[PDB]
Amino acid sequence: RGNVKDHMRRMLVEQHEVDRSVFKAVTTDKSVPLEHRLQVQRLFETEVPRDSAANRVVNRCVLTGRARGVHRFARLSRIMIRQLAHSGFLPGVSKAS
RNA sequence: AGCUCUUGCAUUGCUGAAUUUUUUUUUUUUUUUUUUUUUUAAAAAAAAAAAAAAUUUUUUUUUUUCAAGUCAUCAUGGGGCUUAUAGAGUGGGCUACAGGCGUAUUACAUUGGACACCCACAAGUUGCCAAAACUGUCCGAAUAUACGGAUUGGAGUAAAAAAAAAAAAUUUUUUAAAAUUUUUUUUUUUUUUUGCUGAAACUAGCCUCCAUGAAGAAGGAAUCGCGAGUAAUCGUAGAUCAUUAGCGC
RNA sequence: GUGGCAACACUAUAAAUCAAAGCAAUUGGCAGCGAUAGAGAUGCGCGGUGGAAUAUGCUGUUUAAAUCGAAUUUACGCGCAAAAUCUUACCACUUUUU
Repeated sequence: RGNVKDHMRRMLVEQHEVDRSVFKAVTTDKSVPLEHRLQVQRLFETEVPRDSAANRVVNRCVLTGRARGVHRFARLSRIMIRQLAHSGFLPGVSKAS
């Protein structure tokens, strides 16, 4: 399915690098500025791409277009993990016990 | 070229079910004797005897049938679509709520609740951490109990540690007593504390603390599951995950 | 036609159709036919459900959409090992390219 559209979202997290967003987040998590955090947070999460915060990423699979049931254990999805596992074309993951 | 459009009765793949049990009876090594093939030699073959035994924390693994399920896993046959069955953007909805059903959890207490304890011993030191309980103490009036913890409002708050100087022998009762030899000033100072995480938590997260405290006093007909470290009970840690699993796995 | 008191007892062919009707040993499905083995297979126990509330899934109702499949056993803590936007395919609106 649409694995690449998420890669575009990941690229927007990094083209408009998260550092710029998080540094503005630093000044809104500081209570030292008495106010203007409302002004800083008023824009700067709206001029900043709303599709670049780190929650819109949904961590899809890479083999296929799986969007549900993924694994970071070996960057694959369950049915493929089983297919590669029985094939053994994977780093030594055997049937258990 | 693209479909998340159809067709699982066109399909590959993968799985469901119970067919719940069978997966040890079989070889190999050695000995003795002997014979089959090749211009100084190995295997081979045959009669008998003895031993080695059969993978993993103990389940996986081997299994027959349902046009069983899935075209939204991808794939792909056929058909359909291409100003829309194609892509974006913003916000919903995928979680709504007479009824009814399935699966779980929590109780309806005293074999218990609470609170403390030592903060009891684990799976789990490989390139330290619990709970039930044991010991102590409070509670047993149909109280709906100090059981239970559903719904609903409301609010997001305390400190503890100790250092240096000046002074020093002060605070509190009755009509006779009491606490300090540290009282009152300045400078200090840590460690926690901040509601959390996210851009945004009303619906619709979660946390903490108040308050309101529901049913429920063990459940018919009916029925399911399981005979040893098993049921039940008790935590624990892993996944996906910004956080959300309390009950799911 | 013969016998009888008869029920009828004989003797006795065909017309007409069909392409098999049959037979014996089996090999399988039945048992409302027995002997031997095995399963909490029961009657033997424990704990559940169904009673209450919450969670959670499904139908049904409505809504603009409540996206779509799973459908008796083996569907209903199922695809979802997680939906606040995104995931998301559904709707309202505004655009885009063939």
